[PDB]
Amino acid sequence: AAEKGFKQAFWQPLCQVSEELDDQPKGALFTLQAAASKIQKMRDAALRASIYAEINHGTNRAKAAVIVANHYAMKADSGLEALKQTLSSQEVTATATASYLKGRIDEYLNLLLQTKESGTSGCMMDTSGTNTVTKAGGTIGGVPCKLQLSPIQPKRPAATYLGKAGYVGLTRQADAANNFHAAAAECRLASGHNTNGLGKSGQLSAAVTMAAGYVTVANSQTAVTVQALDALQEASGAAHQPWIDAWKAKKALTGAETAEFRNETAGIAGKTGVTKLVEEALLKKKDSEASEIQTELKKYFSGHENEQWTAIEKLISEQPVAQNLVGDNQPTKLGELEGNAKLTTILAYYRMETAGKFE
Ligand SMILES: *[C@@H]1O[C@H](CO)[C@@H](O[C@@H]2O[C@H](CO)[C@@H](O[C@@H]3O[C@H](CO)[C@@H](O)[C@H](O[C@H]4O[C@H](CO)[C@@H](O)[C@H](O)[C@@H]4O)[C@@H]3O)[C@H](O)[C@H]2NC(C)=O)[C@H](O)[C@H]1NC(C)=O
Repeated sequence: AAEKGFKQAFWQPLCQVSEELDDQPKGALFTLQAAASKIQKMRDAALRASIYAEINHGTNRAKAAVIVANHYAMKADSGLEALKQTLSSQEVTATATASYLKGRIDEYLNLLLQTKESGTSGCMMDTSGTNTVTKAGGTIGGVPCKLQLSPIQPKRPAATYLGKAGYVGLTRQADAANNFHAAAAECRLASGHNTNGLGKSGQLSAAVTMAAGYVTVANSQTAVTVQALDALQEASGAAHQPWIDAWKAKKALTGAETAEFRNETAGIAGKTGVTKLVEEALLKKKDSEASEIQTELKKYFSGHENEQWTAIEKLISEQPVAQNLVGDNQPTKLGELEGNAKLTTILAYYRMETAGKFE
């Protein structure tokens, strides 16, 4: 009945959204760390190839490794630029819009939870509208509903309650007086009229919206109405705008999975940086033919397909460095070394050796 406390079918879908929004900061931290990690892996491969070239310098194998080193250093460069230009804003915006909306929802739900007079009369009722619910740890009436922002650990969340189309559980409600409102539980947050609702001497001067514009509390003796939020469209200045902002920011997320962060399986000529380097440093002519690039490449890779690129990478990975450059009993093959700073100083050692050979 109108002007009565809210049954579980009303507030459980809000709990579900709040719990899922709680994971958006975790996903943002995961993605920012994953981007940095992938950049670091690209840089390690660039450094191994560079070290191999110095060790084997002046050979066709070394020139192949220079091409490989250039490729992976450009991947690392481009991932850092994308982290600056795109990923940082995407992940901060998702974190902020999700956390802001969660705060709007949780403040409303916490008010419902506390506004009660007895075990059978209050604003937050169970599924049958018989008993007011209580919070026990991170649950309310048996529903996960912490009403707090959890400690932020990296995690990959699975979009369930907020997806590509909108908030799946926040559907059009045709019969709120019977499906949202209890039969007898009293709740002055259920209307703006003075007899049973928020008005004191008279009715409130207008309808009131709560939960960032989701629910509309009329100032007459009538049931609430809700915005359907499951088939959203991009808009500006809506009463429920924070729902749209979080949905839009979440839909834009790519993770650390755009092309800068992934390896390329194309033929060698099409791999990042390869054609420009062949043209500028080997052919020494701009606007070259494809046949010429492929012909140059066979000199150094014995072919021009991904298989010949992998073969050079295996030679790079198997190359040992000088024993004294690693700790006692530690591995010396480049493929068994990782960490940018560790490989950077090994490259510097071999560049000094290269200088001493020219001396
Ligand atoms: C894009 O692709 C490149 C090329 O594949 C890739 O660089 C490669 O990274 C792997 C590591 O993921 C290196 O593979 C090594 O292979 C040897 C021989 O089988 C293994 O022994 C290695 O494992 C030992 O060493 C690891 C440290 O590196 C330890 O963590 C591990 O426990 C083992 O003790 C390892 O599998 C390979 O050498 C490089 N290749 C080159 C040319 O550097 C790069 O990481 C990819 N980029 C992204 C973002 O994924």
